[PDB]
Amino acid sequence: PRQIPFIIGNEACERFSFYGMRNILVQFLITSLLLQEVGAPERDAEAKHILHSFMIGVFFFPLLGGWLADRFFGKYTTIIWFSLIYCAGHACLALFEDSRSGFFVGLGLIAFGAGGIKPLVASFMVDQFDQSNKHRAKVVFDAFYWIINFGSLFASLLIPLALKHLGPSWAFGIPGILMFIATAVFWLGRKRYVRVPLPPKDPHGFGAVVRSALLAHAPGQGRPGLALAAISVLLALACLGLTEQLGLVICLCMALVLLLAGIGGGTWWQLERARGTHPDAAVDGVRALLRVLVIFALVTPFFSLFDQKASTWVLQGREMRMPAWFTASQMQALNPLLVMLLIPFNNLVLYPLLRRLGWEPTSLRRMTSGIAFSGVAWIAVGAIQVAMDGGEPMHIAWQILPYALLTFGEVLVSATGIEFAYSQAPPSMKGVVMSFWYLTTTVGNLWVLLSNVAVRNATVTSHIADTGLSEAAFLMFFFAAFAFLAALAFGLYARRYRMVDNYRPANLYFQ
Ligand SMILES: CCCCCCC/C=C/CCCCCC(=O)OC[C@@H](O)CO
Ligand SMILES: CCCCCCC/C=C/CCCCCC(=O)OC[C@@H](O)CO
Ligand SMILES: CCCCCCC/C=C/CCCCCC(=O)OC[C@@H](O)CO
Ligand SMILES: CCCCCCC/C=C/CCCCCC(=O)OC[C@@H](O)CO
Ligand SMILES: CCCCCCC/C=C/CCCCCC(=O)OC[C@@H](O)CO
Ligand SMILES: CCCCCCC/C=C/CCCCCC(=O)OC[C@@H](O)CO
Ligand SMILES: CCCCCCC/C=C\CCCCCC(=O)OC[C@@H](O)CO
Ligand SMILES: CCCCCCC/C=C\CCCCCC(=O)OC[C@@H](O)CO
Ligand SMILES: CCCCCCC/C=C\CCCCCC(=O)OC[C@@H](O)CO
Ligand SMILES: CCCCCCC/C=C\CCCCCC(=O)OC[C@@H](O)CO
Ligand SMILES: CCCCCCC/C=C\CCCCCC(=O)OC[C@@H](O)CO
Ligand SMILES: CCCCCCC/C=C\CCCCCC(=O)OC[C@@H](O)CO
Ligand SMILES: CCCCCCC/C=C\CCCCCC(=O)OC[C@@H](O)CO
Ligand SMILES: CCCCCCC/C=C\CCCCCC(=O)OC[C@@H](O)CO
Ligand SMILES: CCCCCCC/C=C\CCCCCC(=O)OC[C@@H](O)CO
Repeated sequence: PRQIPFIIGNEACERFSFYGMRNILVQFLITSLLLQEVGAPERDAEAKHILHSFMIGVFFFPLLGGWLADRFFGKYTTIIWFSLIYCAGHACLALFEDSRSGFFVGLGLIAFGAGGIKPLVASFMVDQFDQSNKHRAKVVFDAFYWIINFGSLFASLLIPLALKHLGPSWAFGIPGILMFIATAVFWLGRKRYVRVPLPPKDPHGFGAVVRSALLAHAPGQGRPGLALAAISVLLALACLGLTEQLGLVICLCMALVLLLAGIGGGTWWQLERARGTHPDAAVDGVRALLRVLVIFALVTPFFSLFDQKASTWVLQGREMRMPAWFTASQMQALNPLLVMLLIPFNNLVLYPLLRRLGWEPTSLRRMTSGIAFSGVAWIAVGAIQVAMDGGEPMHIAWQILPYALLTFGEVLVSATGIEFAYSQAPPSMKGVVMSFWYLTTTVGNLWVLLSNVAVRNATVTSHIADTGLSEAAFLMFFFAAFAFLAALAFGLYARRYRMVDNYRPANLYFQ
């Protein structure tokens, strides 16, 4: 279709721009006048707080983007308006580089813009193909895989060099211009796009079945699931009262986790009461979605460990030996390079080997192994830190070891997770699966924010100061242990999981 190049152009510029600004954020922040803390470990925590709060927004706002597009404006209009807000955020990073208030408004606008378009770009692309040629979108999804990885790789190698040698106006200015170009290119194909109707309200969709499950009465029982859901709404509201000691972003996230557990768990309790009102394939479909929500919840520590390569690992990298021309942030280029090497290594070498050897590399085995390997990566990061803390000069090339381990974990759990959930949930409920997957990253980033608060406590600080390890080394070993515990909890849940496939072919678009 003649409109597809405008979509490819917009996707390439926006992805390069996103990774470009995100992957220099902590290195820019740590030497800036934008941090209010004065002590070195307090400033590390503050820079992590900003990055991980930004990641929270990026992966939470798809909820708003999808809702506005599906219920009111369609995908084209929603993409355009979120992309312009996105541009305004990039312009704020320019207009307010030396202003804490303006630069944070800029990050807020970028998070909102990037988050809002995220569940829309891929869906709008598929809409461009006629209903009998939907399978041909696979070729474009394959191009998105290469575009995301090459864009992330180049952004990680180039933008930190612009920061180091040219300064912040150039380093944030380049992604800003690319986002303007991404928005302009999307707009240039406007007269050629297919603009499909708003999705019809499904009387047997996820929301309707949850509504019927919670509200339906049963003789001589009552409604304890609705009660649990009501109590979770009250506990979520109580969180807004902890803004003083935890900050608004943590409070809003803890409230989100409470609402997911209470309403989800409450729906699980009374889901059988929907069986009459709904066609069974709808009720079973919601049961399958709730089992997926548990699998996704258990994967959140992987994202706690994964998203810290742009914060905690950069901060470590800065203290390591390197040539004058190199900068710590450039190490982030190893992740997309390793994804591009390891996706075909696992697909063409490792999985076929394992299959021939008798150990079937099932989707749940890959996921358990994936969380465990992210834990192993953090044992390596911590061991590197312990060598650094003991006065040993460590070359930054030592970070290749945890990058390899972590990216191996990513290919095993992150690339598998979404494909696994799609295979188990009804294909008509794919949007719900995706919303829960985005929230998996939001929740993993919350665990990082919570760890920052926990270490700032004078009692925890004294326990750390007595442990012998630095705050960074303690936190690294803590995250490794957290991933190992998560791998164990995931594996025990996976053991009792019954695979019930939908038998509908689907996907290299996981990042
Ligand atoms: C349900 C969760 C929604 C969260 C929305 C988050 C919106 C994104 C914001 C990115 C900018 C982060 C600025 C935070 C910040 O610097 O806080 C001040 C902090 O340094 C004090 O410790
Ligand atoms: C390591 C952190 C794990 C907790 C993450 C919290 C995110 C929220 C998750 C929703 C709660 C689980 C849903 C409960 C539910 O429906 O269970 C059904 C389950 O028993 C099916 O086997
Ligand atoms: C510096 C290049 C980074 C990107 C690496 C991409 C690796 C993907 C290769 C495609 C699948 C293997 C096809 C068979 C083949 O010719 O393998 C040789 C070589 O590509 C193996 O890395
Ligand atoms: C199946 C994959 C297994 C991978 C095993 C490796 C996992 C990590 C182990 C910790 C070693 C981290 C490297 C740090 C190190 O060697 O520092 C000591 C020394 O070199 C300091 O001069
Ligand atoms: C996708 C490409 C990523 C490129 C960066 C990651 C590879 C590691 C680089 C370490 C910093 C540059 C040092 C170059 C150099 O002289 O290397 C020799 C060094 O390995 C000896 O220890
Ligand atoms: C040419 C093939 C390279 C394959 C690399 C990917 C597999 C992972 C390897 C682990 C590398 C460990 C780090 C080695 C390192 O930095 O040594 C320390 C040395 O640079 C000190 O000068
Ligand atoms: C590089 C040279 C080309 C310059 C292109 C200039 C236009 C740039 C960006 C798009 C502006 C969008 C303005 C808002 C708009 O059209 O909204 C329509 C919306 O309300 C309904 O779909
Ligand atoms: C000291 C500077 C603080 C900077 C704070 C940054 C805030 C920036 C952007 C957020 C824009 C408001 C979006 C809120 C909104 O309408 O969300 C509705 C949504 O929660 C419904 O799901
Ligand atoms: C593993 C290969 C990945 C692709 C590499 C793409 C290269 C793009 C950007 C980074 C270039 C950095 C080169 C800087 C450099 O070597 O400077 C040395 C300096 O002393 C001048 O001689
Ligand atoms: C897509 C962006 C294109 C425009 C920007 C291209 C420039 C990229 C990176 C900066 C290169 C370093 C410039 C030379 C320089 O000052 O070297 C540092 C040092 O040798 C002197 O202080
Ligand atoms: C589209 C990709 C290629 C990008 C090429 C470079 C043009 C992009 C952005 C322009 C940024 C200009 C920043 C001007 C500025 O404030 O300079 C002040 C000072 O830093 C001068 O060195
Ligand atoms: C619907 C989303 C709206 C956007 C929300 C954006 C929130 C942005 C910034 C909040 C900054 C909180 C500052 C307070 C804080 O965290 O203080 C540190 C605390 O540990 C007390 O020492
Ligand atoms: C279409 C995109 C714009 C085309 C421009 C691509 C620019 C590619 C690479 C940037 C040059 C990196 C070289 C950095 C370098 O060696 O700096 C000097 C050195 O002494 C300090 O790093
Ligand atoms: C510091 C906490 C350590 C906790 C132990 C971590 C062990 C590492 C990875 C988890 C492996 C999977 C757990 C066992 C499991 O579920 O096995 C089921 C399997 O036998 C079915 O074939
Ligand atoms: C600390 C070293 C970590 C190394 C990687 C972790 C160990 C490797 C594989 C464990 C996979 C357990 C998966 C459990 C699972 O899905 O069981 C379901 C199965 O029993 C259904 O028949």
